[PDB]
Amino acid sequence: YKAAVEQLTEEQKNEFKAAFDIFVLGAEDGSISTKELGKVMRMLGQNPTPEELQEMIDEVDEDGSGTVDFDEFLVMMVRSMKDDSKGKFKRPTLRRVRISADAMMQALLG
Ligand SMILES: [Ca+2]
Repeated sequence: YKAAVEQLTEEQKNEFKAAFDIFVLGAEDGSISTKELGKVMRMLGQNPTPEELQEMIDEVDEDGSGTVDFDEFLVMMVRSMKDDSKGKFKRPTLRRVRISADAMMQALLG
Protein backbone atom coordinates (compact mmCIF):
# COMPACT_ATOMS: atom_id res chain seq x y z
CA TYR A 1 0.00 0.00 0.00
CA LYS A 2 1.02 3.60 -0.70
CA ALA A 3 -0.39 4.49 2.79
CA ALA A 4 1.79 1.82 4.49
CA VAL A 5 4.79 2.84 2.30
CA GLU A 6 4.41 6.25 4.14
CA GLN A 7 4.35 4.22 7.55
CA LEU A 8 8.18 3.64 7.35
CA THR A 9 10.62 5.93 9.28
CA GLU A 10 12.89 8.41 7.41
CA GLU A 11 15.93 6.30 8.50
CA GLN A 12 14.38 3.25 6.73
CA LYS A 13 13.32 5.25 3.63
CA ASN A 14 16.93 6.55 3.35
CA GLU A 15 18.29 2.98 3.36
CA PHE A 16 15.90 2.18 0.41
CA LYS A 17 16.83 5.49 -1.42
CA ALA A 18 20.56 4.63 -1.19
CA ALA A 19 19.93 1.21 -2.85
CA PHE A 20 17.56 2.67 -5.54
CA ASP A 21 20.15 5.39 -6.35
CA ILE A 22 22.63 2.74 -7.52
CA PHE A 23 19.94 1.40 -9.92
CA VAL A 24 19.09 4.84 -11.39
CA LEU A 25 22.66 6.26 -11.58
CA GLY A 26 22.62 5.57 -15.37
CA ALA A 27 18.88 6.34 -15.84
CA GLU A 28 17.58 9.54 -17.47
CA ASP A 29 14.01 9.89 -16.10
CA GLY A 30 15.12 8.86 -12.56
CA SER A 31 13.23 5.55 -12.69
CA ILE A 32 14.41 1.89 -13.00
CA SER A 33 13.70 0.36 -16.44
CA THR A 34 15.02 -2.89 -18.18
CA LYS A 35 18.22 -0.96 -19.21
CA GLU A 36 19.23 -0.21 -15.54
CA LEU A 37 17.84 -3.53 -14.28
CA GLY A 38 19.95 -5.45 -16.86
CA LYS A 39 23.16 -3.53 -16.14
CA VAL A 40 22.59 -4.15 -12.38
CA MET A 41 21.96 -7.93 -12.97
CA ARG A 42 25.30 -8.29 -14.87
CA MET A 43 27.08 -6.28 -12.07
CA LEU A 44 25.69 -8.88 -9.60
CA GLY A 45 27.06 -11.76 -11.77
CA GLN A 46 23.73 -12.69 -13.44
CA ASN A 47 23.09 -13.11 -17.23
CA PRO A 48 19.41 -12.14 -17.75
CA THR A 49 17.28 -12.76 -20.81
CA PRO A 50 15.26 -9.89 -22.43
CA GLU A 51 11.99 -11.54 -21.19
CA GLU A 52 13.31 -11.93 -17.63
CA LEU A 53 13.93 -8.14 -17.51
CA GLN A 54 10.47 -7.34 -19.00
CA GLU A 55 8.68 -9.56 -16.42
CA MET A 56 10.51 -8.30 -13.31
CA ILE A 57 9.77 -4.65 -14.27
CA ASP A 58 6.07 -5.30 -15.11
CA GLU A 59 5.48 -7.16 -11.81
CA VAL A 60 6.47 -4.10 -9.69
CA ASP A 61 5.37 -1.35 -12.15
CA GLU A 62 1.94 -0.30 -10.80
CA ASP A 63 1.27 2.83 -12.93
CA GLY A 64 2.11 1.04 -16.21
CA SER A 65 4.79 3.59 -17.19
CA GLY A 66 7.27 0.81 -18.16
CA THR A 67 9.56 2.01 -15.30
CA VAL A 68 9.80 1.51 -11.49
CA ASP A 69 9.92 4.77 -9.50
CA PHE A 70 10.81 5.33 -5.78
CA ASP A 71 7.20 5.15 -4.54
CA GLU A 72 6.77 1.84 -6.51
CA PHE A 73 10.16 0.54 -5.22
CA LEU A 74 9.14 1.22 -1.57
CA VAL A 75 5.87 -0.72 -2.10
CA MET A 76 7.96 -3.72 -3.32
CA MET A 77 9.92 -3.64 0.00
CA VAL A 78 6.63 -3.22 1.97
CA ARG A 79 5.18 -6.31 0.14
CA SER A 80 8.37 -8.32 0.77
CA MET A 81 8.02 -7.67 4.55
CA LYS A 82 4.15 -8.02 4.60
CA ASP A 83 4.05 -11.35 2.68
CA ASP A 84 6.74 -12.68 5.13
CA SER A 85 4.24 -11.98 7.98
CA LYS A 86 2.54 -15.45 7.56
CA GLY A 87 2.19 -17.96 8.96
CA LYS A 88 2.43 -15.96 12.20
CA PHE A 89 -0.39 -14.84 14.55
CA LYS A 90 0.75 -12.39 17.30
CA ARG A 91 2.93 -9.81 15.41
CA PRO A 92 0.49 -9.42 12.42
CA THR A 93 -2.63 -9.37 14.65
CA LEU A 94 -1.20 -6.80 17.01
CA ARG A 95 -0.33 -4.53 14.00
CA ARG A 96 -3.87 -4.77 12.60
CA VAL A 97 -5.59 -4.18 16.00
CA ARG A 98 -3.27 -1.21 16.74
CA ILE A 99 -4.04 0.29 13.25
CA SER A 100 -7.81 -0.22 13.86
CA ALA A 101 -7.83 1.80 17.14
CA ASP A 102 -5.54 4.40 15.48
CA ALA A 103 -8.11 4.82 12.64
CA MET A 104 -10.95 5.16 15.20
CA MET A 105 -9.06 7.99 16.97
CA GLN A 106 -8.34 9.75 13.64
CA ALA A 107 -12.04 9.74 12.67
CA LEU A 108 -12.93 11.32 16.05
CA LEU A 109 -10.10 13.91 16.13
CA GLY A 110 -10.15 14.67 12.39
CA1 LIG B 1 6.04 2.71 -12.91
